[PDB]
Amino acid sequence: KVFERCELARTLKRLGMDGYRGISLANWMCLAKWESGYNTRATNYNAGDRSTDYGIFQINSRYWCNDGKTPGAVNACHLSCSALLQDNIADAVACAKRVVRDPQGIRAWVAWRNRCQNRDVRQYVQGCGV
Repeated sequence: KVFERCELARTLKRLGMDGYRGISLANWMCLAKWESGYNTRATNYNAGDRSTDYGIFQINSRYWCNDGKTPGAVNACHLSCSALLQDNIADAVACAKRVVRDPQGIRAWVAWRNRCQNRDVRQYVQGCGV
């Protein structure tokens, strides 16, 4: 599914993301925008290290979900990577919460540092009633 912006914002709020480990809803929205365009079916293969990024947060198969064909996979979310291509994002959010429980937090995604860190991100939640 491709979420609309305020639909996603209200879904992430209800799933407990606002302020999780100190990260505002507008930062999560900026991360999802630049990672996938709010598309749950996004996948990106990294030819370089043979891993794939899945779903709305583009979570990688070397460390977080298992796809069976990533060498050096760890599966820290204890999830099949196909659970990150569902239209329902509850499992994607459970795993994104696991990623930011490591010391790096949201910086784990370089897209967040390039497009969201030290920028005005208020625009992503404006008008959504969150």
